[PDB]
Amino acid sequence: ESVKEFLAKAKEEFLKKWESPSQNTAQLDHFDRIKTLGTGSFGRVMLVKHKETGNHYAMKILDKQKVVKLKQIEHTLNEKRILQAVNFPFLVKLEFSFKDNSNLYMVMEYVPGGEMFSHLRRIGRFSEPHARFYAAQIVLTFEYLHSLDLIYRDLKPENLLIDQQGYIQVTDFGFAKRVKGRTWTLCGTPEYLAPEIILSKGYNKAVDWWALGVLIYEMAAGYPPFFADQPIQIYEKIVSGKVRFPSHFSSDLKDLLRNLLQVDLTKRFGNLKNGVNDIKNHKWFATTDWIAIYQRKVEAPFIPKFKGPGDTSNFDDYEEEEIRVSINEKCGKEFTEF
Ligand SMILES: N=C(N)c1ccc(O)cc1
Repeated sequence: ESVKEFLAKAKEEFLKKWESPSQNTAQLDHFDRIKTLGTGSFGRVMLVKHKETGNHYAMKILDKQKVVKLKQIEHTLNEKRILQAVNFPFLVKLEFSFKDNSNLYMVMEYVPGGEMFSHLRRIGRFSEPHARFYAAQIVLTFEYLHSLDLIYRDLKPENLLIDQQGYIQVTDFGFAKRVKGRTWTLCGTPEYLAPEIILSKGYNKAVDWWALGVLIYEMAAGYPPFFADQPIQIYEKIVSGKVRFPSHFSSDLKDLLRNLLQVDLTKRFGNLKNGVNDIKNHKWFATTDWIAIYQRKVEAPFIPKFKGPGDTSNFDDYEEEEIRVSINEKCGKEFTEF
């Protein structure tokens, strides 16, 4: 009943914001640009500083014309509408959003510890306790998102930032969607795609549980379970129903992963009648205090090294390009609801 009532309140609060989204809550010249933190085919993320408060933020800037060209309109509207409505300890907070003649802007909390990906690659692999600490946070986050009828669809180490307490903050809702039943879009990252996405089926939240299996494997091994030089070769491995485990994996870890990396979605943990409880009650999680994780009372495996809220040492270096705003409005109609 405790979990039922928690998730019922969570859904009520989400739906109120979902139905009446916030809009136009800052503007670009309220911020100073500090550094580019990441780049993609239609946008970038920039460390900015608010000129009046001095607070640092990560500002995601999407070029409207590129969003249209790369057929990402609905996805960008999903991302903003979802992010402004969610509230969970392991989800990055959206603080402002706005648009101008050229771009869409989402201003989010800045997490100076950087991406899990960097730390994983620096250390090689995480011990099982360390992987389990992060995995537990993802399990709770997916329990929350799925109870709101949301599918995340982009779980991977680059989208999980490590905060000042060593806890995860999930970023990048670009593929997240509110789904009743099935959805069909081909999206994600090749190594993390569930078989039913590769096979062009209508799929559901089970794809997030598959991706959790991939993430746990990668955290504990140092490399993902399905790897190859070309995506088609990765996809052949994903659909095959075969996975090999390093000998150092515990038996409990192997068993959990066989049930998350189950090619038959109707047999996959997280998608059975007992839902998330098949995962939470698995022996690999026997040492996990779920409430203590949620309350952020567990001491983390490591605290990232950084000097202060504006330090960018844990992020890498990108060419610094202009944020140009056209004199003329672009794509106004397509982005009316943003
Ligand atoms: N670097 C960050 N703190 C960050 C990155 C991406 C994002 O979508 C949100 C926040």
